[PDB]
Amino acid sequence: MKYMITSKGDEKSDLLRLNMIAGFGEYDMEYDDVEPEIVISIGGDGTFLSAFHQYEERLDEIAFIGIHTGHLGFYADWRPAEADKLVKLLAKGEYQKVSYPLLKTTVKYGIEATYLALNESTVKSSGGPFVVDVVINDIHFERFRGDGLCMSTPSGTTAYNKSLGGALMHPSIEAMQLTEMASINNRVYRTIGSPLVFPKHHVVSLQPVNDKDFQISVDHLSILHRDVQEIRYEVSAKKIHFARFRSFPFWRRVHDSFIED
Amino acid sequence: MKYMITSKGDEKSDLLRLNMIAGFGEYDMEYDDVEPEIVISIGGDGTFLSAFHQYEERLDEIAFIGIHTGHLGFYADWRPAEADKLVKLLAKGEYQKVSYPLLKTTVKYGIEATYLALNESTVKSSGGPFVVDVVINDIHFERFRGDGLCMSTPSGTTAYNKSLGGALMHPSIEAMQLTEMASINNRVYRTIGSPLVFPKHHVVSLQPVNDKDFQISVDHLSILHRDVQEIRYEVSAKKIHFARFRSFPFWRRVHDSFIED
Amino acid sequence: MKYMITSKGDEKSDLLRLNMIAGFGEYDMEYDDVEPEIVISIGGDGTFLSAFHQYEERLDEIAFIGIHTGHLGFYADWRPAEADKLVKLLAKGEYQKVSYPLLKTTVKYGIEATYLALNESTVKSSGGPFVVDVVINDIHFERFRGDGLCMSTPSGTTAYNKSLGGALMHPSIEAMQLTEMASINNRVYRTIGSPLVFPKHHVVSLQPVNDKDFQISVDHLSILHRDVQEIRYEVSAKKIHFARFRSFPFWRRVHDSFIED
Amino acid sequence: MKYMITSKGDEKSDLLRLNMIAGFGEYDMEYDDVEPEIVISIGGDGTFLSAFHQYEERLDEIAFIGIHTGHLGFYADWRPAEADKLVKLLAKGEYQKVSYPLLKTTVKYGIEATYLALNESTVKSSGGPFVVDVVINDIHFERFRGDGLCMSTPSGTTAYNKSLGGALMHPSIEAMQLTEMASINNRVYRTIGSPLVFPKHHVVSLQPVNDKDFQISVDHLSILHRDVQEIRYEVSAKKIHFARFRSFPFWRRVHDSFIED
Ligand SMILES: Nc1ncnc2c1ncn2[C@@H]1O[C@H](COCC#Cc2nc3c(N)ncnc3n2[C@@H]2O[C@H](CNS34(O)(O)CN3C4)[C@@H](O)[C@H]2O)[C@@H](O)[C@H]1O
Ligand SMILES: Nc1ncnc2c1ncn2[C@@H]1O[C@H](COCC#Cc2nc3c(N)ncnc3n2[C@@H]2O[C@H](CNS34(O)(O)CN3C4)[C@@H](O)[C@H]2O)[C@@H](O)[C@H]1O
Ligand SMILES: Nc1ncnc2c1ncn2[C@@H]1O[C@H](COCC#Cc2nc3c(N)ncnc3n2[C@@H]2O[C@H](CNS34(O)(O)CN3C4)[C@@H](O)[C@H]2O)[C@@H](O)[C@H]1O
Ligand SMILES: Nc1ncnc2c1ncn2[C@@H]1O[C@H](COCC#Cc2nc3c(N)ncnc3n2[C@@H]2O[C@H](CNS34(O)(O)CN3C4)[C@@H](O)[C@H]2O)[C@@H](O)[C@H]1O
Repeated sequence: MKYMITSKGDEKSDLLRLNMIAGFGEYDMEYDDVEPEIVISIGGDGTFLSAFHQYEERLDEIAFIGIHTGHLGFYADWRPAEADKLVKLLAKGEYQKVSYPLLKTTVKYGIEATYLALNESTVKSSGGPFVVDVVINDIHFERFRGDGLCMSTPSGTTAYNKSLGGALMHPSIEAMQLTEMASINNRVYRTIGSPLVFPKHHVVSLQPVNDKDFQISVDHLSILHRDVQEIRYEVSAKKIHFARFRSFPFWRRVHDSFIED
Repeated sequence: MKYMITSKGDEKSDLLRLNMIAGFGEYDMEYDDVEPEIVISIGGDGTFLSAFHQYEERLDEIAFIGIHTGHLGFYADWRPAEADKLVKLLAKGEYQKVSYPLLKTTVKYGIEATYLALNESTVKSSGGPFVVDVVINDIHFERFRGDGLCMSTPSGTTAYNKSLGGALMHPSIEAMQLTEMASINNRVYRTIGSPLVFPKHHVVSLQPVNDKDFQISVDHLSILHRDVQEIRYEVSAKKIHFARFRSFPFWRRVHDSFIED
Repeated sequence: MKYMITSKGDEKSDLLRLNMIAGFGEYDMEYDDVEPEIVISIGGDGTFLSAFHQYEERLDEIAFIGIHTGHLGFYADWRPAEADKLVKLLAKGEYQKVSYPLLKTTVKYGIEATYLALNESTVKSSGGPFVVDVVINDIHFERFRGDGLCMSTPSGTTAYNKSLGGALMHPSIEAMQLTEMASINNRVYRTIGSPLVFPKHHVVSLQPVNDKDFQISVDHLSILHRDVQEIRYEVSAKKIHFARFRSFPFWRRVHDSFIED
Repeated sequence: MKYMITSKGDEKSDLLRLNMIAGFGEYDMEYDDVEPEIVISIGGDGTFLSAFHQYEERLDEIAFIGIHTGHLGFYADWRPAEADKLVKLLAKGEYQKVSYPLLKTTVKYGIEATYLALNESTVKSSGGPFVVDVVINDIHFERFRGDGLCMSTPSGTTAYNKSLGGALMHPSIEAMQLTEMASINNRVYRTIGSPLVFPKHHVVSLQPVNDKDFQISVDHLSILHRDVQEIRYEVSAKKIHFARFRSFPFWRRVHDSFIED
């Protein structure tokens, strides 16, 4: 079965990668980083995010696995010590796959670009004050004034979304969540304040009021977009697929990362 | 078609009720408060909540409609001025129904009681410190120390849940949301802090650590339960059905209640 | 020098107390629990709070010391292992005293009671909805609707106040801080949301709107007051005095209790 | 008496300025924008902030007055309609002055710059992750990871500080308040979370961990500083002085701006 392995690139991760490749050499496994069916990420969540984006055009054909040699490792299911066990289990395969929802971002300009996010997409201004009209299914909902906004996938809810006061949501829920960054609320300016959770097929559109340049982030990447007419958020029809070899429930994953381990 | 009408019981609501009954008298409509098919609530959200609980054994057979003569009226779809229009539309009927999810609470004792909630169920102690173990699908998630906990339905997310920092969630999502009330967090005591959103079939169990007496609220009602072994939360298989005669989207409803109207 | 020792009353705390008394027996120290000059509390912060309230009529004549045999021990400056060192240092004395500000609560009835708080005073309703008008120096500031309110001293800011989202304030600042418990905010009801910090000589008055019965807590104690006309908060002219034998800065105390130790 | 007038520069503000100058022409008043004793700002709070910074070297010799022709106008004490009344009152003078505290920011480099703030000073990274060690009076308090930090004066507490969850503090308190922007908190990273309120003479030092370039804002102005060794916050010994002609208490000012007016 075709596979590839990304590494965070420190000594520990590179050696683990070389050892797994050698172990894979003893099975019917072909290393192919053009059309892998299995993508193994060795590092932290940042390494995993880069792996996802390296293959976002073949998400339907790929199952991902994370090994944590980083610090927190939320998308990670394996410690390095279980690597040979994972080689052996991946060989002979017949594992189960689980799918998490993704967020689609569309950026339209004056005179379209689309992005897929595993954690979140955020919008801030390019220096000046950030002011957008928030339009939900063509209904004008609020005029947001503040630092910015964050639209999170379910598995992203434990990331930036959490730091912004968002809810943690189980990834079996096909939804996206919008959180505020430092909104202004006085006699003159009013936002909802609360995080908002949207189902599939709801469309959230941000429309500039004055300045039309924004800093748009998708996961680890942040780009200055100029002459923006609209930013559009919706739950993607695409999903990321994980190879799972044992039970590691999301809420236990949350417990292990935030409560104690 | 069998119907009944509850009133908040002030002069304005009673007269509106008498006028609608008289208007219904001109159609094939039978006033029946034992087995109504249509339940009209005239008042505020508290009146609507009481109407729901008055008929929680026949939720499958009933479509609800709220008229607001109260203050905020979140479950309300009609102003009093549209009552005769509603009489006429309900007559000839063939409206569409929409369903919102409900929360099931199970309270087990030493030596079972179940409740259905349209807004939320909360737990506090009976005086002493509130300490429970939070168990999610049999996995020990956290030991909660604080004032109490709140488990909200989707349509309840705009109520107590919102004041506790919870997310607002569209009611097409079959989920429940757990929020903390004033948790303690120091070197010794740790909670997740964040609201948690659970899908159908997930079970959240609260288990006492020391004191076993709790004040349990379901919507407007609050009961002291003694000798509690477990409180169990799950998304109910039952749903509340609304009669809808025009589009009034949830997010517009949220806008009208919190942003401006 | 006259002294007394309170104990949490578990085996560890009682024995430590008996050993310190025996050690004090070797100096010019007289055990007197009617008019002590030194009050030693052996336990946790709850034990310390009870010690403070046991002698709140002689705060001017007393210096307090806390020894932690409890769990967190925020008012504690000594581990049990340093008890004999403390006996010896207290003997020969000439320590320095530090003073923390206190909160005065006045409860007036239809047809006056005053309380002193080291941590905080809170107000909730006696069952029904909690609604009070908040009056600051005779200026009507807001109508608060919600679960309740909390007025904290500086040293209390790390306690209930912290769980309610309040700021942590250094106790050299003569101030009190008001935090909200789960306020309602919609089109119809509005509160400031933010914690408020008041200086000396500012008076914050809570005035009932409908129900006049409230559950008023002062530190560990909670009393049902009936027929309340007004609850009045002000920074007390009285201060609690600590005996300090070494530097243990407040911000280090905060670090040790919340960050790591 | 020497005076000058700044304008927001829209038609309404320029004409009001020309009319006040003409009215001042009828008294013993000399227009002098080099060494004014009175500085009148006509606009919003942004105009007032620019006026303050235009004369921050002569704060001891100047009393400020704000007239609001902008939107919210928190530092404003006059509506345009009261301008001639203000001309007349300023003439004959003998008003009272009130002083608000200020924040001093010191930025030290490898191989010193100081700033004065009326609202706040904030720090963010120059692109990469923001990580600083927070040192309070030479005691290492926490390692902050997140979007940034905000240090607010008392009168600044109603501004950015409020949006970040900070407490509102009366400006008679000589203090500064530190709030977090989106801190990370998991098993590995821990911050205090809560706003911190510091008295005079306490020094809060931010020390870089990896990246040494930061975006530092003081009130309306934001500068990229490179090769930073330390950012130092302390309550300034300098104060801003306001000319007050009538009672407009801070808490009423807060009420008028956030509750209703
Ligand atoms: N202010 C902020 N607060 C909180 N998160 C923020 C903030 N700004 C940006 N992010 C996040 O960064 C991500 C990019 O980096 C890779 C990742 C991830 C990551 N995913 C998750 C996840 N699903 N659940 C739990 N933890 C996660 N992580 C953990 O997030 C930490 C982030 N490293 S970080 O340096 O803290 C400021 N960070 C650059 C690590 O622990 C990592 O394990 C973006 O997708 C934002 O979600
Ligand atoms: N601290 C709290 N903060 C916020 N809500 C709280 C708190 N405590 C209890 N509740 C709530 O009360 C309900 C019982 O009363 C009837 C209802 C309702 C109600 N449903 C909703 C809803 N789905 N969406 C928006 N607003 C709603 N309302 C509005 O809630 C106000 C409540 N009246 S109230 O007096 O405020 C303290 N209240 C007794 C009214 O405006 C009403 O229209 C419980 O089911 C709790 O959800
Ligand atoms: N929801 C709440 N969240 C947070 N605190 C709450 C809440 N409700 C009430 N309180 C508090 O309880 C106090 C009475 O008890 C004694 C004390 C104290 C105490 N003082 C402090 C302090 N200055 N700084 C840091 N920690 C403190 N402590 C620590 O507070 C814990 C409290 N034990 S507790 O059981 O948690 C719900 N608690 C009864 C212990 O760790 C103790 O060391 C009241 O004066 C409220 O301030
Ligand atoms: N995310 C944020 N949330 C909240 N405030 C933020 C945020 N970012 C920056 N600031 C603030 O901006 C200031 C610079 O501008 C001038 C000012 C002021 C200003 N002072 C105050 C004050 N003492 N009390 C109450 N309101 C104030 N104002 C009101 O602040 C609004 C700000 N205009 S704004 O565009 O909102 C994002 N703003 C550029 C206006 O209403 C104004 O009247 C900085 O000193 C930050 O304090």
